Amino acid sequence: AQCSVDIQGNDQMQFNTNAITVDKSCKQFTVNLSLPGNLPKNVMGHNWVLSTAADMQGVVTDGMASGLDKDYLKPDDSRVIAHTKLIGSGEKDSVTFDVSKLKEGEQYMFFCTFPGHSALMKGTLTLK
Amino acid sequence: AQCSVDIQGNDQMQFNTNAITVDKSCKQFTVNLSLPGNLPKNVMGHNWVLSTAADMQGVVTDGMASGLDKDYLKPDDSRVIAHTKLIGSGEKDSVTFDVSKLKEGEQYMFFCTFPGHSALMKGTLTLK
Ligand SMILES: [Cu+2]
Ligand SMILES: [Cu+2]
Repeated sequence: AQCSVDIQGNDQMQFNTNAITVDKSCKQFTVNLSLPGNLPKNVMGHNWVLSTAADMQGVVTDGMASGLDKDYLKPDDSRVIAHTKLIGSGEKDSVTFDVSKLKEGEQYMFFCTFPGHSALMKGTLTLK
Repeated sequence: AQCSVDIQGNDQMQFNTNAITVDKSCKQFTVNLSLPGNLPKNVMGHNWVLSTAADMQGVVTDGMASGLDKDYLKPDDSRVIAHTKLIGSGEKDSVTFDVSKLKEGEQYMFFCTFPGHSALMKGTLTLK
């Protein structure tokens, strides 16, 4: 779309895209996450989290450690540019962030921090 | 080991072996599963399930559909040759099955049926 993208996370532990291109003229950008599956949040919760590629590993590792009540994200984690909540089946959530937090030339990764899901639920985002 | 194998499943959704060999001379075979990790059963529970390569997908789909209370395995599923319980961090379980249930020149697969894990947590078993 233009300054929005719709993404789904499913019961097979995958996202329906692995690359998001943010257009340089967007003042803000929205990610709409919907979970069309059947499994509950405590076993297959998904969220969409954005960080630079170099920070992804620490966000996932510290996320895993904060637990389900913290939506597997370290509270006030400085490395996280934007994130949705951790949702379960049949739920939807959206996040809008300011594009000026991104800079051209940096590799960004989006991913799910529910334990083990980043193996498959990850993609690139780049401001072009 | 003689007619037995000790196998580990970890918080990164990996088993420590991806190929089990069963000797035809064995009357029985035992699989001893341990989880040395730290994540609980509802978020990273692992089990070890055996079926033919042909029935694995049906066992996985129906398993997913049975729910956490049924250890993500259909009750009395004819296709499951042997399986452990679904266990979490710090636990261990063993299954011993008769080698007469395996036929020479049939491909078998072992896998974890916890939602999302079988595409990564799987390996081959063969009768030699
Ligand atoms: Cu997820
Ligand atoms: Cu598992």
